[PDB]
Amino acid sequence: EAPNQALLRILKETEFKKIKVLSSGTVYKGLWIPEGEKVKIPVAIKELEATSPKANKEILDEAYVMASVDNPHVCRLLGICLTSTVQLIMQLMPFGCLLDYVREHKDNIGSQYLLNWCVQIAKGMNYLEDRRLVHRDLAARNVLVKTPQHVKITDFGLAKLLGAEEKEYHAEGGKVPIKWMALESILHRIYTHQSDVWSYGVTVWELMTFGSKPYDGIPASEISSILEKGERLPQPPICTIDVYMIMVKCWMIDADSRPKFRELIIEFSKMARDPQRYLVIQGDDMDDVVDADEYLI
Amino acid sequence: EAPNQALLRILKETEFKKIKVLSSGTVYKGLWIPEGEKVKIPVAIKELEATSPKANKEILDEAYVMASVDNPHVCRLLGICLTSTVQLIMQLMPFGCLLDYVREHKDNIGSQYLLNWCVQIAKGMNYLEDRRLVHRDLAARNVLVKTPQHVKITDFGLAKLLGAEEKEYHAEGGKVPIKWMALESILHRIYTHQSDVWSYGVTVWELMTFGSKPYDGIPASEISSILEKGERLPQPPICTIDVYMIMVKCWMIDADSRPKFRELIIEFSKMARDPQRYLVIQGDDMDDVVDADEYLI
Ligand SMILES: Nc1ncnc2c1ncn2[C@@H]1O[C@H](COP(=O)(O)OP(=O)(O)NP(=O)(O)O)[C@@H](O)[C@H]1O
Ligand SMILES: Nc1ncnc2c1ncn2[C@@H]1O[C@H](COP(=O)(O)OP(=O)(O)NP(=O)(O)O)[C@@H](O)[C@H]1O
Repeated sequence: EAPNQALLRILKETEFKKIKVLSSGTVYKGLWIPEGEKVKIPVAIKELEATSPKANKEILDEAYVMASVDNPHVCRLLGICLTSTVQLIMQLMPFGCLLDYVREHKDNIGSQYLLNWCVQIAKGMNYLEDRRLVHRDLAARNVLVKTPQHVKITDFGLAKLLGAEEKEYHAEGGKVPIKWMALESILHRIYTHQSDVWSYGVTVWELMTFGSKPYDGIPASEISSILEKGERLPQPPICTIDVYMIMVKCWMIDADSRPKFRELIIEFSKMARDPQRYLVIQGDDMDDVVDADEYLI
Repeated sequence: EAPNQALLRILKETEFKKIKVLSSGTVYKGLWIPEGEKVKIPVAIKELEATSPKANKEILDEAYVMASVDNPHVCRLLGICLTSTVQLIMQLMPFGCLLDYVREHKDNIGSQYLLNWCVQIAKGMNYLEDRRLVHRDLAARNVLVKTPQHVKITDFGLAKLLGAEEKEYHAEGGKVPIKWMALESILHRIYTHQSDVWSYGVTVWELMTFGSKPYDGIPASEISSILEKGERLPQPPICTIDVYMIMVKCWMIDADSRPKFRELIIEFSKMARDPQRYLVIQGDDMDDVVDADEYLI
């Protein structure tokens, strides 16, 4: 119901430079140098290839959602460039997605890091709930790493802002990641902040298992059935009953019985105060470079 | 021009407990335990004594401003309690005001800390500028320490929100700290975000001198004259010309020539990247406790 006065910055092609590829849709690492600004901002540039009115339609919708959010735990969209193919310019997250990061650094990841990430993600998600936004694609692959102590939620490709009175969202078609979906979503294509909570649970499970694939080797087709019998992801070896209990609660069939993001922040913060009691792990020129987080135009 | 939909929480006397005195106006350290919430939030309680309709008028105005701000670098007001004397309930800042903190720890304060504080304060101030709010009392004594790596701006007792079209604020009477005021303020009682910048400068100078008193031993009466001749605070021994130049620019007579908070964030962030190049310093049961920063009701 309130007016979205967010600003959409249009960037000049000549203002930034692509330094190297980060993926191939294609994403580049590069630098944005606002003319006459005297700063160099590290960025990720997502361009996309053979122009399709359908594909341009999608990225503009993602740009719209990203331009409308502003929280320390949500990815910052710097602007867009209107070249043949529209490119999204974001803040560079040096360490990549969190799923790959826990896989690559298992042996160096302590309980303090795991719990802090859980807290940060819950803060980002609580913020989106406040903005009446439903992510619909929360997963460890969609959380990025600015620094090991600072992650942010990303990928607003499925995100849906809700209407003033719209309590839930009814999708129609389209492939949504099945292993991260609430049961009400799979069966009735219904999405809510509470279904994001369910995905929060899987995401935490992915982290606690250091990057394991949920329901590994189980046809997505069967998933709906497995969850109906009452089966759920198993307790990660490093998890105390306290942590697993939280995950399980995010997987309750009754959406309203699952925890609220604001509560997940409180619980995980408490545990983050004494990490070892909750997770048991063995061994526990760039002169003018300025991070986008410090560049407020 | 936009509606301030901030929420004002009214707290029950029985919900929190005063643990000890922090000052004597009187401020106590204590714990807030929202009934049936299962959390304990460390807080500062400011009560004030012999009820005066004039004094209650003032604190409610401070409560109003504090309830309307929400930024990581601005003090969080949890709520108020309507007892004989109205008490403001804030987040406890364990380490006290920054002025006393730099005085007490001179020998342990490195360049990295100094510059990071400068950045944080500029972020808090930039945020207030966005909220069209003029602090009017920025000083090292009015910046609090949550942790040595995290400070927040406080004391909204003089703060003034501006009208949709009100470009500046014309005070009438009242004692405002002279040694931290812009020249246009002292001479014409005019205040703006740009006059807050001037006070930002003095604040940075207080930090760089580890808590020295500005214009020490100089009758406040004379100040207006000194500043007119062109005199300003001296270059702190640890400051490179780069840092001092910034301070001096905040003390330009032409308000519009002084830097903007958004710029101060950029400059100090750059310096914070290689602290030693800019400041030269020799040697460079509480189970359910939850910080207010993690308690979002
Ligand atoms: N801001 C960023 N900084 C650094 N890396 C990023 C950033 N955004 C995305 N990436 C990475 O770029 C690659 C593609 O990201 P993305 O646009 O989410 O597509 P995807 O979900 O990874 N795969 P797909 O959906 O098939 O295109 C992945 O390695 C992302 O983690
Ligand atoms: N949230 C807080 N946490 C911890 N200490 C605080 C907090 N708020 C204020 N204080 C301290 O309580 C004392 C009084 O603060 P304050 O209400 O700003 O009055 P003051 O400016 O210090 N002196 P005065 O204006 O004469 O009452 C000082 O030590 C403050 O630093």
